[PDB]
Amino acid sequence: GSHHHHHHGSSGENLYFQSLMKDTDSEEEIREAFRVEDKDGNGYISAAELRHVMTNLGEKLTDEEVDEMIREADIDGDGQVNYEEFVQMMTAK
Ligand SMILES: [Ca+2]
Ligand SMILES: [Ca+2]
Repeated sequence: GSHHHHHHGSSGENLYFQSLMKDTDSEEEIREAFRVEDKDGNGYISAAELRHVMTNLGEKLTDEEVDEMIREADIDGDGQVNYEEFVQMMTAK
């Protein structure tokens, strides 16, 4: 009803990816979230931790999707998200 149209369609829907990098409550919440996601205090967000955020939102992606998602989302293609990159990834545009 309110949300549907799950068809791939011919539309690029590229702007969809930008939506993820957008939509934020408060800069403070993002900073705190990093700590919560950094349970190992490694100072880095891994797929496991990255999924925690997606799962919390109710979004469920496959194992292959996460790998490709992170790689495509990772600007430095380092396979890992850094603090400086994390903040920007959320504060992007
Ligand atoms: Ca961590
Ligand atoms: Ca990175």
